[PDB]
Amino acid sequence: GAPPIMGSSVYITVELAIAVLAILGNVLVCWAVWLNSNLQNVTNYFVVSLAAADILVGVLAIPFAITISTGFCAACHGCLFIACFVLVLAQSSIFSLLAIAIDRYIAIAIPLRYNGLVTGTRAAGIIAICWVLSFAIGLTPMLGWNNCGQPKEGKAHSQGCGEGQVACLFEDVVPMNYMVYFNFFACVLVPLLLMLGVYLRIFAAARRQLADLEDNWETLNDNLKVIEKADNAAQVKDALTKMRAAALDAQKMKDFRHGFDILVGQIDDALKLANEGKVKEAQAAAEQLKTTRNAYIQKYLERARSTLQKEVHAAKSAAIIAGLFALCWLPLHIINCFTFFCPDCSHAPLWLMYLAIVLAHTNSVVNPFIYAYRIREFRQTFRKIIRS
Ligand SMILES: CC(C)CCC[C@@H](C)[C@H]1CC[C@H]2[C@H]3CC=C4C[C@@H](O)CC[C@]4(C)[C@@H]3CC[C@]12C
Ligand SMILES: CC(C)CCC[C@@H](C)[C@H]1CC[C@H]2[C@H]3CC=C4C[C@@H](O)CC[C@]4(C)[C@@H]3CC[C@]12C
Ligand SMILES: CC(C)CCC[C@@H](C)[C@H]1CC[C@H]2[C@H]3CC=C4C[C@@H](O)CC[C@]4(C)[C@@H]3CC[C@]12C
Ligand SMILES: CCCCCCCC/C=C\CCCCCCCC(=O)OC[C@H](O)CO
Ligand SMILES: Nc1nc(NCCc2ccc(O)cc2)nc2nc(-c3ccco3)nn12
Ligand SMILES: CCCCCCCC/C=C\CCCCCCCC(=O)O
Repeated sequence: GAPPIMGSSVYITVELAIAVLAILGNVLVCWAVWLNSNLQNVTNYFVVSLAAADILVGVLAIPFAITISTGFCAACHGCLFIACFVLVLAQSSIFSLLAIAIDRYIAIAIPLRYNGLVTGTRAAGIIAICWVLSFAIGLTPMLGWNNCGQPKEGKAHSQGCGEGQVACLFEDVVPMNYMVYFNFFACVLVPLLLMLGVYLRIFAAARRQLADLEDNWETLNDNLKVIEKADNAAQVKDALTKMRAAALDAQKMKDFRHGFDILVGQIDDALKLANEGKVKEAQAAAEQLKTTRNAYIQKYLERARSTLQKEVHAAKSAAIIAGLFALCWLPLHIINCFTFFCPDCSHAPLWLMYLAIVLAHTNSVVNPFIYAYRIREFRQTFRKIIRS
């Protein structure tokens, strides 16, 4: 058996390295948003929220994990706080990730009402409640759901703890049914599945909105090819009725209104020419639609096409952040599941326990890199602060 202090030394060095990167990179996220006003949205108030959580992982959670791994003698309720504080920070990140997903869904499904419905004053309100809730979930073991009442007193005496003290070790004070049923299943896993669903609806609503754009546009010009080589007033009449409905449907800030104001006007009067039975001037009236089409309506579907793609790009960046949360945190939850559901199994070896803790702590480093690679406003603000 190698002295504990050398394996301890690798663990502690890596933990400290992670803390440094967690705080540095996430202090940059908070500085970017404070300085650049283009980055001050409700969306970014939640990203500043989870950057705060990531900062306090480095400043508090990682120092707590280093000390909890020594088994130091302590009063059991003080042990519980050292052991559970990181669950607060994890819960807070789950709420922040959930909020940005709902925000991005509101943005895409009802852009009309978005600015009305979502506002930075209520956002700050939601954020406070989410932190209060996060303390409640994460420190529930302190309200009595703990093993403090049945200490492992042989281990306390070996360490020579004083009276009332335990050897402070995570799996000794925190019950595993808390961790698996309450923490993992109810508070982590259910919210993640909800996120999954929100992101599915977002990409679905963006895909069918693009389809509706391209449908209205191919509806516009096939009708025109129909008027083109028609027979009589009655089918030009139909080919322009299908156009105008498609115009008003596609309509749902001043040069855009003109382009449709002309288009429907041009359709409208070709309609009355058709009704009065004049066929080929009703034709002739319907092909400088072709002109308004090239000068106006196709810049509309193009920049409309351009904006939905940005929103999908923004929603995929957010999805990556949530996926990496799940990746980095599930292994540890899965191990707890084995510990709890299979008492016939050998406990996961100590080196794997600490690999899993280290990997969950690593999640606090990755988000700043995801912003810098994926959102240009963040990337250029990072560059501007660094050079200066
Ligand atoms: C705002 C920030 C800077 C303050 C951080 C406060 C932390 C460091 C404080 C708050 C509560 C503290 C202790 C709570 C009670 C106990 C039990 C005792 O037997 C050992 C010390 C121990 C385990 C704690 C040590 C650290 C402690 C956790
Ligand atoms: C990418 C993420 C989500 C998947 C992670 C899968 C990891 C966490 C899985 C893969 C294999 C798993 C277990 C395989 C079997 C053993 C031996 C058993 O006595 C304790 C649990 C233990 C030690 C494993 C626990 C964790 C485990 C390592
Ligand atoms: C990954 C996301 C989508 C869902 C999480 C699935 C988890 C809850 C699933 C995946 C693998 C599962 C089990 C794998 C095999 C074993 C050994 C058995 O003796 C007790 C159940 C136990 C320990 C697992 C229980 C939980 C289990 C870990
Ligand atoms: C805002 C920035 C401020 C930064 C804040 C720094 C965070 C504190 C660091 C580590 C806390 C862990 C300290 C707990 C260690 C206690 C050890 C102990 O209690 O020794 C007792 C002995 O074993 C017999 O009682
Ligand atoms: N099971 C567990 N253990 C620890 N530390 C104890 C690692 C260990 C496990 C057994 C042992 O004999 C000595 C040390 N931290 C832990 N953190 C979590 C956790 C936090 C959030 C989700 O799971 N689980 N967890
Ligand atoms: C930005 C400020 C961050 C503050 C970090 C403080 C650094 C503390 C580093 C590790 C603390 C480990 C304490 C060891 C536990 C006591 C040992 C024992 O009781 O046996």
